[PDB]
Amino acid sequence: SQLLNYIDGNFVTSASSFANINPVNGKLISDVFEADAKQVNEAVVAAQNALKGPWGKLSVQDRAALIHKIADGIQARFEEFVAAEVADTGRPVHQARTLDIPRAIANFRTFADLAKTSHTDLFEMSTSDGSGALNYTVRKPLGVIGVISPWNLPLLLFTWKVAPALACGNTVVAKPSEESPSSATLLAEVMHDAGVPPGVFNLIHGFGKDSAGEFLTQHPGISALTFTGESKTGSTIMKAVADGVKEVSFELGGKNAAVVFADADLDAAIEGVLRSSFTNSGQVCLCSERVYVHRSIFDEFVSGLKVEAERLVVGYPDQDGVNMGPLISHGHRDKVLSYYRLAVDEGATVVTGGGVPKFNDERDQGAYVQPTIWTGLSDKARCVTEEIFGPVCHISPFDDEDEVINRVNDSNYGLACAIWTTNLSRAHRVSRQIHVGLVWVNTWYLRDLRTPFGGVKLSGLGREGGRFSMDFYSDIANICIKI
Amino acid sequence: SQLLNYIDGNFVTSASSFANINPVNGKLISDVFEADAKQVNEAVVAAQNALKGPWGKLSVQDRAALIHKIADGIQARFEEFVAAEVADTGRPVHQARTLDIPRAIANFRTFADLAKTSHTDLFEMSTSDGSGALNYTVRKPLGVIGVISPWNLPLLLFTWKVAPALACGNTVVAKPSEESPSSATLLAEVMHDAGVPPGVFNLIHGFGKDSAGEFLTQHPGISALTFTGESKTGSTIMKAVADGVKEVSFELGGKNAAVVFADADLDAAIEGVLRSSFTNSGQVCLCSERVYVHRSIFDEFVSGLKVEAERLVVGYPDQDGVNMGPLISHGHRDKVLSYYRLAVDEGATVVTGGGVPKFNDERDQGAYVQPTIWTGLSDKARCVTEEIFGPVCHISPFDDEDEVINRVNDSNYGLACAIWTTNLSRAHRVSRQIHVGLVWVNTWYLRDLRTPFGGVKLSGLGREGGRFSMDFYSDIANICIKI
Amino acid sequence: SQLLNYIDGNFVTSASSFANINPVNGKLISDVFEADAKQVNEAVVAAQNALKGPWGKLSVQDRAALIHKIADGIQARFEEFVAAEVADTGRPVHQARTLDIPRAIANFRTFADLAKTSHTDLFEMSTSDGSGALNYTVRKPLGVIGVISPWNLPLLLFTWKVAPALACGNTVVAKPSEESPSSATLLAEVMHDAGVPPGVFNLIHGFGKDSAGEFLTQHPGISALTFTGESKTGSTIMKAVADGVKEVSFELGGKNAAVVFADADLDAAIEGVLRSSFTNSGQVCLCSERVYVHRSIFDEFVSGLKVEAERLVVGYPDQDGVNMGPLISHGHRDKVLSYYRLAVDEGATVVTGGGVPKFNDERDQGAYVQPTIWTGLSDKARCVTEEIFGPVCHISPFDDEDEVINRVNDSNYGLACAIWTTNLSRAHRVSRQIHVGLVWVNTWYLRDLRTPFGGVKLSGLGREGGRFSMDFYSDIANICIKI
Amino acid sequence: SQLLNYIDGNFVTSASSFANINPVNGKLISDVFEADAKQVNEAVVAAQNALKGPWGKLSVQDRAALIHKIADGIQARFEEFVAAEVADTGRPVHQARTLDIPRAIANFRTFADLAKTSHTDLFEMSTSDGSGALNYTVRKPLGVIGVISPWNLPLLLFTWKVAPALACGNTVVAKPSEESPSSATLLAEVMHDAGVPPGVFNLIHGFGKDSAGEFLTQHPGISALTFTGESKTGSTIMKAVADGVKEVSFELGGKNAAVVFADADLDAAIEGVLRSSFTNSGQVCLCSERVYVHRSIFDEFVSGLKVEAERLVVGYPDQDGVNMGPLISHGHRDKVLSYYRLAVDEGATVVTGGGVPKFNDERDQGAYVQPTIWTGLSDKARCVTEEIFGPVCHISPFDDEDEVINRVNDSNYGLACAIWTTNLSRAHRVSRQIHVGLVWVNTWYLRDLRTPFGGVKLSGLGREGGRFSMDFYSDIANICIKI
Ligand SMILES: NC(=O)c1ccc[n+]([C@@H]2O[C@H](COP(=O)([O-])OP(=O)(O)OC[C@H]3O[C@@H](n4cnc5c(N)ncnc54)[C@H](O)[C@@H]3O)[C@@H](O)[C@H]2O)c1
Ligand SMILES: NC(=O)c1ccc[n+]([C@@H]2O[C@H](COP(=O)([O-])OP(=O)(O)OC[C@H]3O[C@@H](n4cnc5c(N)ncnc54)[C@H](O)[C@@H]3O)[C@@H](O)[C@H]2O)c1
Repeated sequence: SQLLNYIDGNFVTSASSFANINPVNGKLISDVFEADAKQVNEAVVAAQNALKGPWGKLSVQDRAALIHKIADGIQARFEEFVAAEVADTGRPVHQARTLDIPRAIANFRTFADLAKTSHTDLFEMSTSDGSGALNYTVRKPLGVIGVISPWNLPLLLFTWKVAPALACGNTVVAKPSEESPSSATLLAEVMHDAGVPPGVFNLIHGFGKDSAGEFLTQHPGISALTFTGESKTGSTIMKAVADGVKEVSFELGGKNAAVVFADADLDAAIEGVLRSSFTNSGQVCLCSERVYVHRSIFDEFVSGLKVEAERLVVGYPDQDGVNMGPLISHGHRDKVLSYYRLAVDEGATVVTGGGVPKFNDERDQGAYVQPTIWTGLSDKARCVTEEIFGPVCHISPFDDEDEVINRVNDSNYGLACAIWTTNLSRAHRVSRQIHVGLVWVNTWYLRDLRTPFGGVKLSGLGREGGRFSMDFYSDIANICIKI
Repeated sequence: SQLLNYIDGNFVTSASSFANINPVNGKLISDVFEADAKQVNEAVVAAQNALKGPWGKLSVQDRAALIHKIADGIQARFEEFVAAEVADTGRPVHQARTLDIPRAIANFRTFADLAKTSHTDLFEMSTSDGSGALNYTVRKPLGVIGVISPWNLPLLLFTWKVAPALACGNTVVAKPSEESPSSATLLAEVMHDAGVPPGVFNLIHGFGKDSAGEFLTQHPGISALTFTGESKTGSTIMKAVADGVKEVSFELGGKNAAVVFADADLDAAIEGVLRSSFTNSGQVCLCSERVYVHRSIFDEFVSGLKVEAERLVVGYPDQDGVNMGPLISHGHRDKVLSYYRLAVDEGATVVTGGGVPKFNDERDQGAYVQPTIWTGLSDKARCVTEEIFGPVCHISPFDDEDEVINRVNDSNYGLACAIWTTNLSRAHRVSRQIHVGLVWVNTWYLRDLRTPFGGVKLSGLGREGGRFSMDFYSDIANICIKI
Repeated sequence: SQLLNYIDGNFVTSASSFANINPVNGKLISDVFEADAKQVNEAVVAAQNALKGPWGKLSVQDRAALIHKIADGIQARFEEFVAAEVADTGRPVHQARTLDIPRAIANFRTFADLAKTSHTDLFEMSTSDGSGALNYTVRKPLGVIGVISPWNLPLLLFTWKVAPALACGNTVVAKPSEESPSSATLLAEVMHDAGVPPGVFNLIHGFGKDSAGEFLTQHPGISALTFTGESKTGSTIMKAVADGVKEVSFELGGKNAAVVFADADLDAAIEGVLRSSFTNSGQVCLCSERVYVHRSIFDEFVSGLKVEAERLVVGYPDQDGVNMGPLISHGHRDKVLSYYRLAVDEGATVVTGGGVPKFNDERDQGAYVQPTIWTGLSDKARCVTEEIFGPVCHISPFDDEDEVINRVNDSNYGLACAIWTTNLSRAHRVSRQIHVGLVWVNTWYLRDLRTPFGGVKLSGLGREGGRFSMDFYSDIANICIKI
Repeated sequence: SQLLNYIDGNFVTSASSFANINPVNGKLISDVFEADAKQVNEAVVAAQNALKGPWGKLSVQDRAALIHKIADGIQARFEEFVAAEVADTGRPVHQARTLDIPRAIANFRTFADLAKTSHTDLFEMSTSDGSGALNYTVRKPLGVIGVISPWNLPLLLFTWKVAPALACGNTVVAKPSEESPSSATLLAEVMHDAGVPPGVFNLIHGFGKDSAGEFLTQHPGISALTFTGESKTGSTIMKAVADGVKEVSFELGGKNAAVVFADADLDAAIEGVLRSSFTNSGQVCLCSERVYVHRSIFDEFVSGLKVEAERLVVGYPDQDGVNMGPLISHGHRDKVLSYYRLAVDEGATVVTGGGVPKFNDERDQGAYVQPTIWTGLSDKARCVTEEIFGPVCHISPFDDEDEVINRVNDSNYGLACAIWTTNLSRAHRVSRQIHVGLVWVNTWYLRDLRTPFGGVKLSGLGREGGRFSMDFYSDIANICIKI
């Protein structure tokens, strides 16, 4: 099986290729052609030209209809997209089917609808001569949007950027993660088959440094770079586009906390922290890797979580009651197991997990690890401060509300937090004091595409979602008429 | 020893001082204490800590009242601020009195008012269990705002950042231009006398590279850097904050066009382009340095503009009919004159100006140049494409509408444009096609503080004004309650 | 044919029926069962109950999809809807096909979209005790919406109300005009086939006074009455709902002017006023019945419009180049011809028309009149001040801009106005001074569903369109949480 | 003393006068001159004319500044305003001082501020010919606003209407309650001394039916009638303006509930219901006259409330620890005592109060009654369903959440409700189900002037507050430019 770039309406190979590997069993899924600098230039230029072609002449309404057509096309190939996400990543099929693929479809439909409903502003003003002036704003396409995305929820995060970009009338050059190229390549097929004009959507495959990703970031022809990934990568990209002063929007790492207050529904909080720590095998940017539980219920919480964690089924994506697939790759697993050893070196108690399961079948050639809970580290331990991106959490007791707020906030990251409490005042009083972009109370990972989304501190720069997307992916121009 | 830093509620000197020179006559006005890195650190830490003191406990209504007090305090010392602005810059007293200081005061009043009226959003959503969830947003202080400002409209541009920063509950570390330190120092005393708590507003003086500006830019304690100045400096700052992923907001250079169609009110357009070319001796970022005039009215337009330009009075800030003061510095004057010569070398006709006036008095020791009009350069001439930031414009003829639109947009800058036409269709049709942040029709430099304001391409990153400032200077946090 | 009511998911007949006559030839199209007070009661109660059923449990997203399905269901039977509107009203087929049915579909699709994208407000406040409070707002269904609609654009105006009502989660009892019952009845079939729950949409046929219209209006079970029709009728309805303080939204009569300035594109203005005067045989509330033309071009304009009006083809709905059908009914034609005579009596010069065309075939039994232009009446003439609602206009000269603005505003009505001028300032200066809900410049009847729509003075009460509909058809509720 | 009307910038008397009685001691405070129909016409015509005068030429910033000048004028005579409100209404001095006058001043400042920051909308649209069109909206003054207001919080409720009316550039004819004419008359002096142009604000004294209130409501010269008062009065006014189709905004009666759940903070709930029942001697429209308390805490609740109610000091407005003044007048006291008896006759147990206190001084000639608590009535009792508007409440046990929601909602009124609970889910789940305009959770009568305010069913029509006021008190006009 082979995955080509899609540039100016044509699927094309490249001089070099790389392997896409199935993390479940370590087997080759496909060969992926790595776009070189010459090909990235071709994509950007094609995207610049497409802005002046038929795409650029579409009414907002016709543009929106075509985008609903893109979504219809994904839906018409639903299970192919499910199979592509699962193969690349080891994601349980049930989660790809009910969450990932429908959300990627919803991304297109929501931003197409926002495109149709969105409007801008009128400001009247007085002038010296008494005749007045009017200032009105308009939204125009920003230009060519460079999209660079990660491997953890590949189609969802890719379309989260591509949908608003296109809804705002931009053209796109998009570089998915080398670990998860397939569903982006299928999306290119859907675009083609839907009649999306050539150059409007371009797909380039490859890596970051000295590859497609870096070349995209360096190209003078883009107007913006939108990015989801590691904070360090964000910094590198920000430096790269600096001379061009390109617009930038970054969703970066986190080390998210969950707080369980004494008045929590304890069984629910146990279930919720279980989901927030081990969903996608801890490979969601929104996962909790630090947990704070009031001292009065600490021991009961930890015992309860251990029992639930140990009932998790780790195995095949379509295995009967499977809860966790593997990590994305052998390389990522090396990093996570290296953090497993560090926790022990730092003096953790391993409440459960802390190694890899033994399957005695092909899964032993994949990249699985066990769900893991630690106890007994200090707030300054590396395993409590650094993002691990695996199925892990450290649990720590606390006594006082102001205390735990400060401890949650004591971080260079600030993406998300989940809080468990049945008390009205506490929910609102505490939530507003947490230094993050997103707080959930008594739940986790609930998303409404209308809301602003982003992080603070090292977890990002800017916000997207709803009108924040419509603003980021557009030129906002002011036109002032003297009457 | 005259102009001090203001750090954590105290005026402090520094280890070294630099001269502030009057561009009217080259005389020493004052010595300015240059903040060193240790003092910049002290300012950022004090601002960090002030977020945790009484300032951070004010209601939005009390904060807004205090900000109106700052405004009142400027008003109460109105003529001192005029004198300080005039001394530093050579600005005509009439202009500083009727435009600069009033507009500085309006920045504070407008952002104080917007702080009281602003609200956020409520999103209801359905959930699988049928009980729903509520998502709501809140604006919170972003943190410590680093402000780095330019010399051209010193107090106006300084307060354009400081007012929204404070209105959103932030604390501030602000570095005005080394060329124009006085009004900002007076503002520090106004803050002090109004009882702004210590650490909320801090003033550090100095240069850019290897001085207070660079140091502010590198400090991990700030949450954002908002900047107005040269594009190259914007790039440098973007790189400097990259490792911290700090929020950035840049208002950068331009090479703005004016366009005059055959159906313009010719006298009004001549008057308008005279203002847009030579106001503040061509030292406003929004000035026109490129002008395109329809061939049918070209000669008449140039002839009329020459007449009006030669009637401009260039002299003392309190001289009876003064229109233009000097340039900001000898150093800037040398650069503008280097362009004056480049224009001739590039083949220009000098319609008027092209040199420095001879005053036969102390003004000859200052930094004056003549209002200058060029004709005969090609679109690729350096003098037609690089920002000069002096009292100059090149005038070129055009024939077709799509032609002049292309020539206007054929630039790495895109700050503003002015269009002169009496035709309703043309006004709206052409304006929407100009790739800039701001288009004026039949006027220039009308500003309503509610409007989004910014540039595209090298002219900027992001937008400020109205809700765009309220959003930039705030954390926008989403709180999601499961019901 | 027979047209039944639709009450609680069942098509039902009534004790009595009335004739629906084809205005083309006077022939019987169908019998229509007239709802009595008892059936109106059944519809209202069923509507109240359906609010507590499955309809009320739908998510906004599922409600919007069901509303898109209604729209699909109309599309699926598009030509039946065309044939129904044409039969009832004599509308040229081309207009019904390109304008009326597609707009009725768009009403559902647009308000379904708005429902998905709409949100509400979050207000934070300080309190004495320093802990604060949160006020958030929600949009809830108002309840049962009573809809009473007119005969001139039957399906379009009927769905303009029913779409937002349903999109906001309300249930509906709707009473279309007795002259034009067919497309509304077809719409009930679409609702049924699409699986809209019983009681959500109820259709009651009948008249106004002493019939279904009045009975709806008196029923204490409705929460709102939204209405489009004559100002007099509006006044009657307002009195009727007064004891119950029902929410009301009225779009009422007009006596709309067109103004043609000396710098107009004259040929385009002639064509414009032709359309605004004689579209739908002058039976649109937005038509121009008063026209003011600058003295310098008055004679040429009148002569030009005469020529164009005499070129209009008045004939069968599917006749080759047909432009005008008949009036709605013999009774309406009696009223219009009564004004034709009054005009002559008031001293008008009949420039063209002023009677009935003679066909010498079955159309002579229909309700046709001639397009008519008058000249020579004073501003106080009844024919210049009272709404005729036929294909007529009076044309008068003017000299001065303030004079003509005053003459346009000298009316108890204030729905719309169209202005013709090529001049940028004049367009904006004059438009803002016209005391109406809607001004068009160099066009007429361009409608964007997101805009506010409504009239002033006798022409209405309230606004609909965009968020104004979302607000009118919802309870806006404030919830204040003390923290 | 004498209270004059204020018409076209002159204080004027009338042919007839009526007495203003102090309810504390039944002494005459002043004679009030009753506007006749001719004086009302004179006021309306002056307001119409003033729209075309200097008022109408003010920039929004100058208008706002003059409105702040009105507020300043009130502040400068603060204690005079306090004395006026106290004299008229018997309201405790501390309450008029810390709440009523300050809030009246804030009404002006807040709507002045909103006027400066408010803006409107721009909609771009595609057209057949590919050139497009622009629709923009503007806010214009609606015209002459008729204001009719109640006696319970005279200045607060008066200025709640007058402030947005004027902030939106309208002119005003205002008729305060005959029971409380003083603070409004003082306000006219402030308007006069602040230099508000003649005709902009006109004050007419008199009664309702066959007096100034009725004449206002019948005058064809107004553009809107905004009203706060009884529901039957609202219905009367709605009929009165119907023929002119005037815009209407009604804030009408309530029979508001408070609900105390088992998990409430009991002492806080007891204090909260004490305030919500007996504030202003129960003469606020927002007061709780019905209380539902969970069965498990009902007895403890009633006993607590009895104690706290009996601690209330009923007496002189300036008496040391005074909590309650008298009722507004002897007539109102007759109605309230009539209810007190009816409560007995209907089966009520009197837990406390139920008659009039005995002073043995001039207060016995006043209009005092005792704070009263009933128990043992059915949900259908008149005393439980009809608004009494005195310091009274009935308390009833409940068991189930859905039960008490249904009992709260089983009312022809729907103004406000307060809920007491410490549980997060319950607070939000129950609040959204209460069919009123305003729900408070764990507090009462907290008011943020940006929020929408209004009632459902008999409690009102329309919303006011924040942009809801900016919309109601303005013409929203759409201007569509074909390009
Ligand atoms: N709205 C706008 O877009 C706008 C408005 C006004 C001026 N400008 C631009 O500003 C420029 C003129 O002002 P200027 O000469 O003062 O610009 P500048 O870039 O040379 O300096 C501006 C500020 O940045 C500081 N600075 C310089 N180097 C720095 C560094 N390495 N690190 C941190 N800070 C540094 C300076 O000390 C000064 O305070 C023009 O390009 C003009 O177009 C833009
Ligand atoms: N936010 C609210 O909804 C709110 C607020 C405060 C008071 N209220 C209500 O106000 C009522 C008590 O106030 P009130 O006793 O002064 O009401 P009142 O209705 O009887 O009338 C108040 C005003 O209306 C005038 N008026 C009376 N009859 C009129 C008529 N026929 N035509 C024109 N004007 C007429 C009166 O002169 C007076 O100025 C209560 O029902 C209370 O619920 C409601």
